[PDB]
Amino acid sequence: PFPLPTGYFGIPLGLAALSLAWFHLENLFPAARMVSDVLGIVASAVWILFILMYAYKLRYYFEEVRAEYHSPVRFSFIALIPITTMLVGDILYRWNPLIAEVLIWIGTIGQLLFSTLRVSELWQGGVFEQKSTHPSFYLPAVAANFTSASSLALLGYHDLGYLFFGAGMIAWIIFEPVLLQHLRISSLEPQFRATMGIVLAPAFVCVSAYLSINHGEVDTLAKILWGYGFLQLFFLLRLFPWIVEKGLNIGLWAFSFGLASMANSATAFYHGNVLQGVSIFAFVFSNVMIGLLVLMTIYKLTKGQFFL
Amino acid sequence: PFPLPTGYFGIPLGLAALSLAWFHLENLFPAARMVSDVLGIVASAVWILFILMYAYKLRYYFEEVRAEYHSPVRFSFIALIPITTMLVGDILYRWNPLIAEVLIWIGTIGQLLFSTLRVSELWQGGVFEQKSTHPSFYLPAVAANFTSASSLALLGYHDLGYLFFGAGMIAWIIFEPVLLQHLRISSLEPQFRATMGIVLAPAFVCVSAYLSINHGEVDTLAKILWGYGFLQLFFLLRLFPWIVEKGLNIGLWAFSFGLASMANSATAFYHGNVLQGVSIFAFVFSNVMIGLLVLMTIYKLTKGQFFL
Amino acid sequence: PFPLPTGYFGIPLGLAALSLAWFHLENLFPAARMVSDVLGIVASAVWILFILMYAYKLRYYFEEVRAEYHSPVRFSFIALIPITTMLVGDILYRWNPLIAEVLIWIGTIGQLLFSTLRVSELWQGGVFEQKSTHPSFYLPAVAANFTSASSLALLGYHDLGYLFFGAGMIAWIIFEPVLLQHLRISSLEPQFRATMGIVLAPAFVCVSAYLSINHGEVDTLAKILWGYGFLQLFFLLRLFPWIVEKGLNIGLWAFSFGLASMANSATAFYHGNVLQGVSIFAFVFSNVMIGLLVLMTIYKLTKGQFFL
Repeated sequence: PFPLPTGYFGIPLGLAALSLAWFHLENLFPAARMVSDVLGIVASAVWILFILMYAYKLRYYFEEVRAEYHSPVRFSFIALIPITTMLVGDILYRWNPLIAEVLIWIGTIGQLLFSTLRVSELWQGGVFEQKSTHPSFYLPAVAANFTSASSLALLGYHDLGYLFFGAGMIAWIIFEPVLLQHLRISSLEPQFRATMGIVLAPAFVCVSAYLSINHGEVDTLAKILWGYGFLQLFFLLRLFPWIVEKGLNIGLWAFSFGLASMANSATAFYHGNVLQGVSIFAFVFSNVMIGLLVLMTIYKLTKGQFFL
Repeated sequence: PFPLPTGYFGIPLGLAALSLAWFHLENLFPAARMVSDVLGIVASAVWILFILMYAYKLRYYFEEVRAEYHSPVRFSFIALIPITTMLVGDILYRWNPLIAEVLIWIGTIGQLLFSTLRVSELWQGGVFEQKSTHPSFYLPAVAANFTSASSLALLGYHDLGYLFFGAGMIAWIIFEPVLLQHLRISSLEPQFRATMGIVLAPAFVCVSAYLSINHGEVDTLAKILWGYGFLQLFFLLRLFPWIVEKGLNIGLWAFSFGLASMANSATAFYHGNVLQGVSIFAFVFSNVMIGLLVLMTIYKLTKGQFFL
Repeated sequence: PFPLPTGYFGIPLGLAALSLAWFHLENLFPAARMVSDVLGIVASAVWILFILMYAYKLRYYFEEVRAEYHSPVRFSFIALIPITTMLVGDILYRWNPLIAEVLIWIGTIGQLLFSTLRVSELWQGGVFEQKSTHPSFYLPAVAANFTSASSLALLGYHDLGYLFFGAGMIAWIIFEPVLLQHLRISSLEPQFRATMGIVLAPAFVCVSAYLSINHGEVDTLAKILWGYGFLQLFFLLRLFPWIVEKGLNIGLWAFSFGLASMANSATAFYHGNVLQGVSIFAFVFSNVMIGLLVLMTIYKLTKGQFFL
């Protein structure tokens, strides 16, 4: 098999999202910029390492790449590559805007092409099955569009960012009904339970992208999106003993994107003097959870239970 | 069997919602306050009686309470207790704001805890079934959140109200697709047909809550929500001969919450000089339907066909 | 059988939508009004011819009319009659406002009555099946409401237009999830594949209607709706070789409504100086695609492959 699962890209993805969330606290806290820089450098290094590993996979393990691309459930994890590329471009924008824009456009084109080629291929039917309705499907259709929208808004293309954000939002509210229904009826296998954290992702990623696009203005839509995000967060907090029934694993980094987007939206809300206490709680909770995830990953690395 | 089904809480729920709807007409019509006071007193008395009966059930009939709580379909009717508590707090706010705040917070915490503990256990799967996709599922996930949002907005917590309202709105949008697909596909048994009136609830409850949070401002969203609510109302008016195929019963009070929320939104729209004729029609229709429901309940009581 | 399928009403429907889209360019170009007049006249003549044919069907082929009305999948194509009537009224409004108002109201009442009588009758269940979840279901529930909203906004009833538009929008958001899940799971048989173009319709019809009611003001909602519409357009562009696997046919006119609504929204966006390049591309693409559809229809007519 391949040592690096394609789902391990959630490590740099979550770290970069948290780096951006901290970066938004540049003014109110002098060390916020330093924390953002450290997180961004770590995420960029991890992303470079994983990109090299995946290039090696393509060069010498193309059979596995084809198998995961054509699978109706495993294909959605290939969408983490463009998402993490766009997040790394967002990080680099603070240093070299040209390289940041190049990375952002590469990731946006890649994710849009992947969604067009593969997500639309499912409509042909036959390959997708009722048991393939997993939370990971958010990555190509929802998370990618929100990340591209936020990145484009960072570059100044606010109308294109609005287009991408709306595509992602409508795809999210169009897919989540059937996903939650499947979860209610058909449960979820222990190996796929760790991906339940992606359910927390869209609600907070949407508000983060919206606040990025509209210059951090806390409209009614942002409050509504936090309402749903906090409902989802409570639901998943209740289910966490069930999610980790088989034990801790690197698959829990799926919660990282949702937690980091929650932190980013918390900074945006705090800047707006809206629900300051709830914003502080959300930011602290996201940071603590991602820190626990980092500690778990370090423990796995020391123990050797990280690579496959 | 207990003489009081948990679904009988829709009587005080509908009466209190109608009381608030009338209360919103305090200034325009001198006897609107008197009608609101009468309806609120009746709803509060009925709610106190039902709370005492349910406490008796918990004390001496806890087996039935456990059975209904663990049932994937009957659990949703326990969400009527916090909803009615919050509505009674809304009523009492006109007299004793402290007791009203206590009741509203108790109901909000109770419904949020119930949704976290039970509506999220369904995602584990195996207990919820495709045949359990009933309109009553709106009560814990949707109706409770909207009622809590409106109640909090009544206390002055407009941002927290916005959070709760958004949670309820997105939960409604996420659940209704599968519910309507099930209704189209698998029909609905005569015993559960009376609960079809809960389909009318979310569309009008959402607009009522929205007009409560935003100071009764008739935005585009309120007009959209009435559009869908009236589409649903026509759909259910066509189906009413089918809904009462086996005859009238106390289960028809499910329509009461939707009708009362329609009346409340009608008052809000009339105050805004938006669709005044439609608002008058909606208010009169809601009042007449709830009066017919009250007459039916009184006839059942006199006939002795009310308690089980 | 009867020579004219009920789905052939998409020819006048698409032509009239394109005529309105061009008419919106009256001021910018001198010949935009001439093109709009030509398209509207052709659409009106075709609609009159098809109305006469359908009246003949009702008089002497009522068995087929009843069979298609009671069919859970074929009933949705009867909604093309009121939709095309409302579009023809919109066209005529530029010449004789009284006849335009009469036609618009006739179509609105007809489509609302059809939706109430038939779309709500499906909730009884037992006739609708999981394999009847076809894209054509958008016509009675979604497309009709959007067209009615646009037509009413044309007459000056902007609040009633908002009601209808919201009804259509929420109906679309509520139906699309299960439709796309069915498409992913099952597979539109070749004879029903041509109707896949109706998936492109709601996203752009919604934004066209919204820009009609709100005086062509490009708001965040319009940008979001284009985001989803372009995602859908790319998805269907990828699938087009699969959609026409068995060859081109008159069923491809289902794409006509979506393309014409895209052109209309493109004109509205261009007027607002929002994404002018994307607006130009969308308008040109819609016109070229509808022109190709017209050429295909003319070739079918010359080849004698149009009527059954």
